[PDB]
Amino acid sequence: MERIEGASVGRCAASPYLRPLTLHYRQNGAQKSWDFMKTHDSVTVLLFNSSRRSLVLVKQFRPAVYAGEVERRFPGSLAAVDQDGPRELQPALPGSAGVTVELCAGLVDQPGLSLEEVACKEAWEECGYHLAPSDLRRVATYWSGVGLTGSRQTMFYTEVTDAQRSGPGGELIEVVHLPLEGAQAFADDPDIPKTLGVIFGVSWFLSQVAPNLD
Amino acid sequence: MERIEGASVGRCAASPYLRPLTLHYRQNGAQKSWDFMKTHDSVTVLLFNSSRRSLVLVKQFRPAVYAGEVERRFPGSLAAELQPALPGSAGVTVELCAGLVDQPGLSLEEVACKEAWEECGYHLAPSDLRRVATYWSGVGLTGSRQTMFYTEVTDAQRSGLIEVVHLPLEGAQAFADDPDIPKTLGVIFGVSWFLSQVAPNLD
Ligand SMILES: CN1CCC(n2nc(-c3ccc4cc[nH]c4c3)c3c(N)ncnc32)CC1
Repeated sequence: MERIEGASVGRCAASPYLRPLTLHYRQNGAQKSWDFMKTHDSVTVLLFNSSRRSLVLVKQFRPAVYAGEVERRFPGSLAAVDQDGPRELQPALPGSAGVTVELCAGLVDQPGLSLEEVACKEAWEECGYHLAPSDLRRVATYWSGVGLTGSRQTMFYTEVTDAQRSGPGGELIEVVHLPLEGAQAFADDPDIPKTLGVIFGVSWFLSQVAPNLD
Repeated sequence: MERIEGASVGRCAASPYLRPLTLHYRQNGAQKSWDFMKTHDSVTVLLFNSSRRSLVLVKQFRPAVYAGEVERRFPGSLAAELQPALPGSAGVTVELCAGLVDQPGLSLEEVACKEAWEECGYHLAPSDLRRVATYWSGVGLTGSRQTMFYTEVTDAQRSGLIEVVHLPLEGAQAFADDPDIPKTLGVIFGVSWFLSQVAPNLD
């Protein structure tokens, strides 16, 4: 997975996910405008494999994050693309720089689907776990962009057994069974690039669900 | 504050907060590309006014959120000017005290005590602040880091259009949970974390 070659940044003109806009409005009398983007809602899922006493997460490379780490470590690298085409990434960091630990997640695009379905979908696709929309329990709903994106995200949790997990042996995204003993320590450790989701999830599970179990 | 007129959605060409890009790369052999934006890092602060036994938050209108709520409630509205008519109260969010990490150099703490002064009217010293967590916010389209800090306050540091919200602790939990209030995961985590971590070891 963690093998990325020939990173090059190019200027984006059209994109389905992008679609930036400007909102003009008179606040408290004063006429203003704001720059933001039509971006997609999303759903996240926490799995607890009761049979293994582990939590289920997705470690994967994120390009956004990778390019983010390159900008910190070599500023200006993300100078505006003004060329015949893409700029090559001059100091190119290891693939392991864009690699994040996250909750199982996905966009809310498919027209109609109850969030739960979009959840059980990602839970199948990403983790290889069969889920039923009745199994899922709403944890929280909140906004992610606020600044540049008015996107909602909804979070769900459900318990699983090895009976719902089945995968063959013939790998874009890693699956991460986090054993519960180490869960807390793991969340805290700043060496691991994670989302607040991840941190909240573990934090929440341990406080809310963990005590009322075997 | 919550008074917004003449909402219209408009095509953006240039922006100080935009600069989207496409990253071309060969992963595991396979050539791919991703759409994302050069965006700034950020810092957030949780204040606990010990004197009032309240937590300190910022309620403000966010245009992004407002337009987001209009799209949920009337899809396609964001087809490629348009007048929603939805109330100003639809873009109004409760958030942690927050700011960009733009000013070149500043130790995060300073950017924190800055926003804490500017937004909440609370005097803060970088020594007061306690790192809570660091994590990524965009992941999808951004890949920006955010750092979160917490510190306790007394009415003695508070003396200084965004609202300030003293959330009393009794109601804090219920408040976080309630989906009627547009909030960030920050907000949710903050309350969640404070109650579990700090609240028990106090009077
Ligand atoms: C099976 N295919 C699905 C679409 C692919 N994809 N997915 C995203 C993406 C993923 C998550 C989020 C969250 C907010 N915006 C997002 C965008 C994305 C992007 N920004 N550009 C190009 N291709 C992208 C990945 C592989």
